[PDB]
Amino acid sequence: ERPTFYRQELNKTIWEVPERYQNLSPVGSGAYGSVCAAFDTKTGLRVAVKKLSRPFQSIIHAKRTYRELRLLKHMKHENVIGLLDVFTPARSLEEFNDVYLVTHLMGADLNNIVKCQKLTDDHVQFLIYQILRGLKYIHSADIIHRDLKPSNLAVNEDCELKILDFGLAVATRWYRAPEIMLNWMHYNQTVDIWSVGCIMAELLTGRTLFPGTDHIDQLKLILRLVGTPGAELLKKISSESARNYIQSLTQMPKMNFANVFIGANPLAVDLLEKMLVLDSDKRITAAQALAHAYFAQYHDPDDEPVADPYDQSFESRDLLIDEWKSLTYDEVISFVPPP
Ligand SMILES: Cc1ccc(-n2nc(C(C)(C)C)cc2NC(=O)Nc2cccc(Nc3ccnc4ccc(N)cc34)c2)cc1
Ligand SMILES: CCCCCCCCO[C@@H]1O[C@H](CO)[C@@H](O)[C@H](O)[C@H]1O
Ligand SMILES: CCCCCCCCO[C@@H]1O[C@H](CO)[C@@H](O)[C@H](O)[C@H]1O
Repeated sequence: ERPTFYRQELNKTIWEVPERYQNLSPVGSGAYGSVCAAFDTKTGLRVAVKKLSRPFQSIIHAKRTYRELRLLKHMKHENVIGLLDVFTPARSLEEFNDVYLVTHLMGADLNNIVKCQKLTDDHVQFLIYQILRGLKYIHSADIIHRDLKPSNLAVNEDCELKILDFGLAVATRWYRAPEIMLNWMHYNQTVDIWSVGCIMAELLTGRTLFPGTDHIDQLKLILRLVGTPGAELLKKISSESARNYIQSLTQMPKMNFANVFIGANPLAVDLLEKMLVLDSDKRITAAQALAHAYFAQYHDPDDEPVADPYDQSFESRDLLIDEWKSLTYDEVISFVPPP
């Protein structure tokens, strides 16, 4: 059963992997892990192999390692990264200290595409349809991505898109919902839709919607488009500290998106309006967006599946590193590759 491994140092790092993975070359690195591209001799596909750094060196790292394995083991959707393989050199729980994660290699990402060419509307539809299809699925398992941005969207020569998390340690803040920027301590799925909002806009116009140089600037850039909060929303913020200091900022009206996104498809503009509402309660959800008329060429409610129940209870446990490691060991041990 157990495969035979080989060994090589790549950059500063030891990479011990089953023979089937060949032609290893580094594609990026940092505090959360390193990745190599590689050829999977078993399938004939290019794959990405992620070695987690110091997976069990702290509690937080331990919980992070478990979190990522569990999440990735559960994801089974065309528009979301999937696990091809997870493996460890270790022969048992006691030797156990290294975790490798394997997925399809992604060609490249959506950020490249944006710069190197401008985009047709049919293309924009295709790209955004796929992101929301993926997000419907992720949101159905009560997972929030939280860091949707063009560099976490991998797209192939065929325009097939997968959502992932390229991060291994073009500001994230450019796509971040106004409430995250405010350290609102209980934010929800709609943060994701804000981000899709920022991406679509960018895909249509060619440039960053809100290219803020810091958190304060970011809110200024936003409020110039969506306008200062109104009373029905100020009523939702019962902090007197807040309300009175926002009202002391010179008012800013809501722009009409129709006068902003010039020469774009009316339907794109309407959808955007539904996504970039300041009040997260009023934003369109992923499920609802897939049905909007902008995606009539693509929509099919019989092919927009939801995720199987996903047990998240571990998130609210406070455990020992060896326990998180043991649990991660079980999940390695029980992995069944997809056909
Ligand atoms: C602590 C933690 C928890 C979860 C994650 N997530 N979350 C997700 C969602 C399902 C929510 C999109 C995905 C991840 N992790 C994830 O994508 N990990 C991962 C695993 C293996 C390889 C890669 N990176 C690459 C994948 C594909 N092609 C690449 C090409 C070049 C390159 N440098 C990296 C990759 C990312 C990441 C970290
Ligand atoms: C170009 C390099 C050729 C490498 C081919 C890798 C084939 C690995 O061989 C495989 O793995 C296991 C041991 O690793 C064996 O038990 C199996 O026979 C086989 O499934
Ligand atoms: C700088 C002015 C503040 C603009 C921030 C917009 C407020 C975000 O919107 C808020 O998101 C909260 C988080 O879940 C929800 O509890 C509220 O229902 C929603 O109104």
